[PDB]
Amino acid sequence: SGFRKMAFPSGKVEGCMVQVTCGTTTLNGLWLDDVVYCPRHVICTSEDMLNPNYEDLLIRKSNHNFLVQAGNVQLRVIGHSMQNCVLKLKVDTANPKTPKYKFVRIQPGQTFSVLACYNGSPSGVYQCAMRHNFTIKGSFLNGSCGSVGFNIDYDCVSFCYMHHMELPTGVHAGTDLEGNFYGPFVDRQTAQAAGTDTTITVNVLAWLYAAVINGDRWFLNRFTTTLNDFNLVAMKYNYEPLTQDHVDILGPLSAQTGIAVLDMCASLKELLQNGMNGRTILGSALLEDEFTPFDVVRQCSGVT
Amino acid sequence: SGFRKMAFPSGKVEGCMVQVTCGTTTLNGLWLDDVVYCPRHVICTSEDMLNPNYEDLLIRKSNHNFLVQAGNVQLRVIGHSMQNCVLKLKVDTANPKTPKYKFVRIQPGQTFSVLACYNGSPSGVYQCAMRHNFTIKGSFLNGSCGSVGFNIDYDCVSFCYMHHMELPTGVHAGTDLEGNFYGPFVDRQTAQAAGTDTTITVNVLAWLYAAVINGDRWFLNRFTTTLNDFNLVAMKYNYEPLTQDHVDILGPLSAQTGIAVLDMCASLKELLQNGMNGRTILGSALLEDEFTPFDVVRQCSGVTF
Ligand SMILES: *[C@@](O)(C(=O)NCc1nccs1)C1(NC(=O)[C@@H](COC)NC(=O)[C@H](NC(=O)C2CCC(F)(F)CC2)C2CCCCC2)CCC1
Ligand SMILES: *[C@@](O)(C(=O)NCc1nccs1)C1(NC(=O)[C@@H](COC)NC(=O)[C@H](NC(=O)C2CCC(F)(F)CC2)C2CCCCC2)CCC1
Repeated sequence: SGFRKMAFPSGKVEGCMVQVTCGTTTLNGLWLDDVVYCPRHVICTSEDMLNPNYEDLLIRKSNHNFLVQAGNVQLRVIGHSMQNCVLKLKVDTANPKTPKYKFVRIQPGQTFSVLACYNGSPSGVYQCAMRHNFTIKGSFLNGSCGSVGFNIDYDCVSFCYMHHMELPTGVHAGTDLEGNFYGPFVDRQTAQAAGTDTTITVNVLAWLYAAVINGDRWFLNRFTTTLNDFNLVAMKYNYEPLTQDHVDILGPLSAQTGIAVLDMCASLKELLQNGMNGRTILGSALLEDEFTPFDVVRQCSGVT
Repeated sequence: SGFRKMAFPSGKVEGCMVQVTCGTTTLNGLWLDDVVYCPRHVICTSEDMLNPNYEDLLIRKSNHNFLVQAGNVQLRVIGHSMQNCVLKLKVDTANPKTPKYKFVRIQPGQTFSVLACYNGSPSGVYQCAMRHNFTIKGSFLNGSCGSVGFNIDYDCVSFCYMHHMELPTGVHAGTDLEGNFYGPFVDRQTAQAAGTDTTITVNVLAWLYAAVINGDRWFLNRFTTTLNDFNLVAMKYNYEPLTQDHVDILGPLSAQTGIAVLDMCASLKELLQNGMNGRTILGSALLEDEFTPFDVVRQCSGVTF
């Protein structure tokens, strides 16, 4: 038993991290088969990033201008192309450590592991959720752009995030691996700020099921509610509206515990209205919203 | 910026995890060069574990009784011996991806990354602190025994924990890699329970420094205190007594922020006596005590491996 925020083992992604350097700009890249994927702003000086025209800046670059290092070993770039906000550097050597992989665009509320990297080398690994304002609450310093977020399922690594930047509130923004930015953000030093954010209701409910499975059950009230009545309360606390699709993805947890989703909703409604009364749930004094239903299922069942 | 509970990259340890199966008992082992290290109770049936005679149970076993699998490749056992609660299985093939490593015994308050594993396959990675009652608060299911905890210290993987068991309050117990159990615990189904625990004061202070480094300032005050006056308050809240050694290891964080340790102690005193003002610190509504001072330094400076 026990419930912890748990990252995927990072070794499969570690084997793909490289350093990419253009003049005075160094960042991280992702080496899969014979392509290195990295943020396109590697071709910018810091002054270029104030107002870049990427098409023009990339005309000005040759393959030689890209120094790609896998460890201390140089990989020769033999082509370069841009896809939205990502650069794809073709190299002369296919990564022998390439895992089976997919590129996926994730949805608000979904979680993933971040392997935070500097100069192509890993610092550490942690879980993040895509927030509804399309930011994540990570831990990133200068030089971390190009670090990736991912999920692993049995053999397959699904890459879903590539880090780009930090907004002035200290939260983090980036793209999928096709180079499209989550949210209304751009890869330029120009004013942009995170929108308002909601609490991820379906995740809070998943975490309450995690608590029940691990024997933390004081908040269960054995009452029930309707979806409509729950959402009227939840809206007052800036919670995301709960839909029947959310009810369905909680299905495996409702199945395992025998507690109806709407019963858990009644317990959550009372926690919102009354607070926790100096008690904790799974060691927390706030209602945690960065565990998905699948995170709970798979941690509680020991997958892979 | 940002501050997260951050595990070490796990790939160096992943390449060392194997499955060890003896009859009806399967768990995880650690394959370094030509030796696999695993909990000795792999040689026990669940019935044996009620009252095991480990020296007798070991001598009854042959090399053939151990099936060791590294992914899909079987590793033939060519010798076996026992050190405390750890079994060492000599194998015919050396692990070609053995990291530079050390077996270290950690002290209460120190943290490590746990690579949770089942059937020799890693499931996830997360940080744990060794509590003062010598348990850890992890996430472990049946089959997780033999999962290891570790730190990376420059160029060296320092293995410090091998998981054994869960106590009835849901906390977790295990050994170092020499097979000695942290705490007064034994590898047998006999009655044992976690003792009283304290909050790890030096880690709370480190985390408050992490918060200042990341731009929090609301809990800072103009006051300072002494070690003895702080400990009078800490005692009332079941905090570990702050020692001068603790003050010393907080030196680098005090240096970076310019805030003296006993100034930060006066902030912590006010937080304990008056609460957290309905506010969160680094996303927590409680005072977090599972970040060491070096955990703060390594995360805030971007140390890589
Ligand atoms: C890289 O982008 C990087 O490390 N990004 C991720 C970071 N996470 C936390 C801090 S940085 C590189 N950039 C930098 O290290 C950094 C300093 O470069 C000398 N520059 C930036 O991060 C820029 N960011 C911004 O200007 C912010 C300002 C506030 C905002 F809201 F407007 C958003 C942008 C660049 C980020 C990428 C787009 C252009 C500006 C490491 C070399 C690149
Ligand atoms: C292995 O020990 C293991 O997985 N241990 C770690 C666990 N963490 C959370 C749950 S288990 C193996 N054992 C089991 O999976 C498990 C079921 O085996 C059929 N057996 C045990 O965990 C035993 N534990 C106990 O009897 C408890 C009871 C309460 C306590 F406080 F007394 C402590 C021991 C064994 C643990 C190791 C020592 C002997 C008993 C996977 C096959 C081995």
